Amino acid sequence: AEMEVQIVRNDPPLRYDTNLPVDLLHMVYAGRGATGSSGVVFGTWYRTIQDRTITDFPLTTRSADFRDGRMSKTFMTALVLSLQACGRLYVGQRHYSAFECAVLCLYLLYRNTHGRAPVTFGDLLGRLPRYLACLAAVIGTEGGRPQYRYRDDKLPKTQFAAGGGRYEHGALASHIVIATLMHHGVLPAAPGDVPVAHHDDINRAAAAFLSRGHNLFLWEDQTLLRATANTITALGVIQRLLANGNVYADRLNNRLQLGMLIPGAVSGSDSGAIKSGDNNLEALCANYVLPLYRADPAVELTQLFPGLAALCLDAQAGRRRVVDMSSGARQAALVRLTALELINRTPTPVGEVIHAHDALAIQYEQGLGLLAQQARIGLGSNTKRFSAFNVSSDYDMLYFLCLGFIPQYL
Repeated sequence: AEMEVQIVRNDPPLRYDTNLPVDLLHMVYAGRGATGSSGVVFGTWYRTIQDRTITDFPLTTRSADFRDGRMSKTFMTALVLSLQACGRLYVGQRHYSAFECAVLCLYLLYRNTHGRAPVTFGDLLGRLPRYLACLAAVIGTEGGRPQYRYRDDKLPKTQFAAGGGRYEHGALASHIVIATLMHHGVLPAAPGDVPVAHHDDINRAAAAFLSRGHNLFLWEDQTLLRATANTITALGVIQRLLANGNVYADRLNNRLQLGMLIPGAVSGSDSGAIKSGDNNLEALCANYVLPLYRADPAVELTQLFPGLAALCLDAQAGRRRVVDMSSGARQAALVRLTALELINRTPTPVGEVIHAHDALAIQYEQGLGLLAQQARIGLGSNTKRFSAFNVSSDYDMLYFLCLGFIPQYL
């Protein structure tokens, strides 16, 4: 059972074994331009992370090949796995993913505000764009400062998860997404703070669309609620980044050239207008997100879109010696988890790994909030920004989001 997905309408589907970016890396490094007077590069951002990884965790040199100042395949593999791990929930017994919860919440919000009726979870995934547009309209772009952040003063400092299923009272309540879901009857009122659930529409929808016979009371599993609000926030950002994208622009303006990367393995269709709506997103949901979800219903947003994680991390600043504002220092969390991934490939206390993973999840969340707050995060208004990630076209953006990088033979 091989996986097959389609990232962009004009391109051929992509068939592979288990993890798309990892498999693609195997292909680009087994190819021509990956040796001799030619090498595989991924952009300045990735160069900075690799340099920083070598400097701060020298032992990684014993697990990867950094000769000729080239970009290491083992390094990029560990890095993509870390990006994919950003939004993963390892600790905690649960029967639903943050992604499934996010889909059910968006569905309910749409039903409660806006509104052929969806019958399966699959139906819901297909209609994600309209739910996302609804969320966007409901939130608004006025009032000034939609707050996509929690009350950090009320949340743990070095752990992501809520110890016993609950964070300090009011820790989550103020995030715009959560306040919106409560305002519109999707999420019940928060538990009180003073010494089965027929009124929980989310649990009900979960029962109906997934029928797993397990209760889903988000206020009782607040780690999952926090992850759910983050996933919703991330989907809104993806929708924004892909809005009105022209994936048919001049092919020669794409940093990504599948033809050069995998030599050989490679109109009149009223696809739509150039100033597309959420058409590309619509297609992604149907031909990328859905097939991946069915193959693995526990999958989370960052696993689907490691590129989104990278953009989010790049947006945050990190957590008489030195005031380091360098990209490398800002990504210290990413670097550490990546280095740990690398070094273990050669038995790091699971607790140390959990600590490193939690610190990254925390910075991802912080960066995601900053990105969600920005008025203009589109490719146009951030050309140099995306350039550091080897993205220059809307075509590139789509692949970047799913892969976590854009390879090019240099």
